[PDB]
Amino acid sequence: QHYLMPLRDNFEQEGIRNFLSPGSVNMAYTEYQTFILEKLNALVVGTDFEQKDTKSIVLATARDPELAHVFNHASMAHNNHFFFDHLSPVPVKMGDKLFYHINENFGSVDTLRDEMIGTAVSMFGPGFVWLVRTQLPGQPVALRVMATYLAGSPYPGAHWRRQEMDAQTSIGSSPQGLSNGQRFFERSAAGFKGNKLEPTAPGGTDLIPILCLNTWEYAWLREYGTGVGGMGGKLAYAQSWWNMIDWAKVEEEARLETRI
RNA sequence: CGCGGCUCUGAUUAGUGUUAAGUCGAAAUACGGUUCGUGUAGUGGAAGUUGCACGGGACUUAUCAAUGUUGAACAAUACGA
Ligand SMILES: [Mg+2]
Ligand SMILES: [Mg+2]
Ligand SMILES: [Mg+2]
Ligand SMILES: [Mg+2]
Ligand SMILES: [Mg+2]
Ligand SMILES: [Mg+2]
Ligand SMILES: [Mg+2]
Ligand SMILES: [Mg+2]
Repeated sequence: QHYLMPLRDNFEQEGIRNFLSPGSVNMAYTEYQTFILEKLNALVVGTDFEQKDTKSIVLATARDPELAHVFNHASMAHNNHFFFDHLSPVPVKMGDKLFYHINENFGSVDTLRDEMIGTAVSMFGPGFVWLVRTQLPGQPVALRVMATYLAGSPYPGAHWRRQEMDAQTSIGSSPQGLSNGQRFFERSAAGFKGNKLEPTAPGGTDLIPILCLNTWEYAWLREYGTGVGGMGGKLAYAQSWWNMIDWAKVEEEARLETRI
């Protein structure tokens, strides 16, 4: 069965300094990751996914419509742990290599800050904001910001559930609305018939998530309160998060090829 | 003296044993060229042969017109003689 694993630096015991109280991280990871794994176990208790890993269940249950409920619990457990696994007990100084690509791609580290934080609030819904690394066979490494919805995964092997654009406020009769609507059916029709829209490289090496931001309410509603009056809330939660990012590890997983 | 038993003999007559170098057929052993044998009743130079029922110690010697299957798609980081 799938069991809960400890956190990075005993966050469950002490928690982050000025980002999450030990009681909040307890309700956010222990009392929730355990709840998700209990449901995940019941769904794979007697199937081939019984001994498979979370990410393996994600890629294997991405397109199958009869396993969408299994994808949620598997993808949620993977995304949730991916969030806490990149937090540092003490602020870290951004490396030189990473500090270069961020400025070359987004213009400035402060610009990337507002883009991710701005996307978290602009999304108005529980999800995850990713910092993806895209590198086509001919093009160089390029960093962008991808925002997934409730349990969507950023990996290319699970593009079937790359839930990054709501349909209730993005598909309409307006000029931009019709464009989104066309792309909607173009994906559903292409995916259904098996055709691929964007050619990808083998092994899903195109997109490599490096950083994540969990915007679900169970992670900040208790600590930063609702947010009425401009104090705390989902806004301050995203701001304080930006200070505890493990830029040392973020740069590592990025694997920015040295060319300077 | 009679009857019975026993022994020997008897014109004439039957059977069987032995005997490589004769004669006439070819009945059996192979589907032995009419399946062979048992019983019973006939028949023919001889072995044979005929009827009727019976036995296998003769047919288990037996070896597909059911003609033999798209038994749940494809693609993925799954899969890799
Ligand atoms: Mg005499
Ligand atoms: Mg005869
Ligand atoms: Mg004869
Ligand atoms: Mg005969
Ligand atoms: Mg006879
Ligand atoms: Mg006659
Ligand atoms: Mg015979
Ligand atoms: Mg015989």
